[PDB]
Amino acid sequence: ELRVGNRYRLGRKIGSGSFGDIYLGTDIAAGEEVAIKLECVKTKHPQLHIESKIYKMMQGGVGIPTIRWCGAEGDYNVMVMELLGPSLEDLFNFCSRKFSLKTVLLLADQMISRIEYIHSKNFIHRDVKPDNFLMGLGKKGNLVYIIDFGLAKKYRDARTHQHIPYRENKNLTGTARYASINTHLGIEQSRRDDLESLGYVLMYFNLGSLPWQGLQKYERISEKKMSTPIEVLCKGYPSEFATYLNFCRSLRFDDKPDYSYLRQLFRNLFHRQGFSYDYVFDWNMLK
Ligand SMILES: [Zn+2]
Repeated sequence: ELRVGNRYRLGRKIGSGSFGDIYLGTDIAAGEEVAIKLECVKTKHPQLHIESKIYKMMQGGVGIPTIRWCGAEGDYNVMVMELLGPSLEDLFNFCSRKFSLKTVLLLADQMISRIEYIHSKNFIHRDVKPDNFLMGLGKKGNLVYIIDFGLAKKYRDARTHQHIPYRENKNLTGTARYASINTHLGIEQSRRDDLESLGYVLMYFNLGSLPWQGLQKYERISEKKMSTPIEVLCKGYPSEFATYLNFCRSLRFDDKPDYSYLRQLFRNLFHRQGFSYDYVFDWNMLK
C-alpha cells in the first residue's frame, strides 16, 4: 500500500523510460488514474526535474502530455503526468505486427508534426521509436502523443538561435535499431537525425521487421544498415518511403528540414490511394 506522500497511491509498472520506469498511480483528491515517475534524492545525477522542465516548455503543443506535478517528497523526486493509452509498439503487436498502408500514412503525418513542434522549441528528441509514441484517451484516442524527454537535448540557443557545434567521437544515444547512420558513425545528433529515425520506424511498420534485426553487435547493425541501400530496404512499397529517407540522409548537420515537403509526399500518396481521412486505424477495425 505504497503512497506518494499524502496525495497519490502507487500501482504496477506500466512503462520503461530512458532513466527510470513509469508506474500506474491514483490521484487521491481527484478519483483519477495518473502516470508516476520516481527518482531517489541520492541519485548521482538527478534528471527528473530537468526532464519535467522540457515537458513544461512544450506544454500546449498538440500531442504533448501534461505534467500534473513535479517536486521532492520524502526520499524521492516525483513526476506525475496525465495517463495516456497504449504505445504504437503495443498496438503493432495486436495488429499481427503489420500495419496497412493507410495506418502508416495516418501515423506518418502526425509523427512528422510532433518532431517538427519539438524542433520549433529548440530541442531534439534523440530516441524516436515506436515505444515513445502513445495514443490518447477518450476523445483524444485518434491523437498520437510523443513521450520521454530524458535523452532530449537543446540544439540551438533560444534567443540567438546559435546552433550547437559539430562534433564527432560520440557514443550512441538511443536505440541502435532506429539510429541514423551518422549516429552510428559517432557524429553529434541534429534535427536531420530525428527525421531519419522516423523513416526507419515507418518502414518497420510496413515490413514487420528491419533487415538489421535478428543477427560486436553494434558494429554488426551499423554494417548491415550501411550495407543495405534504401532502394533495397523499400522494395515493394511506394516510392515516397525511399524519397523520404534519401532526403533525410542528404541533410547537412545544421540544416533546417522541409517538414511540409515530407508531409506532402505522404498526403499525395494518401489521395492517390483513395483512403478516407477518417482516423480509423487498423486497431480500431479489430474485434
Ligand atoms: Zn521539479
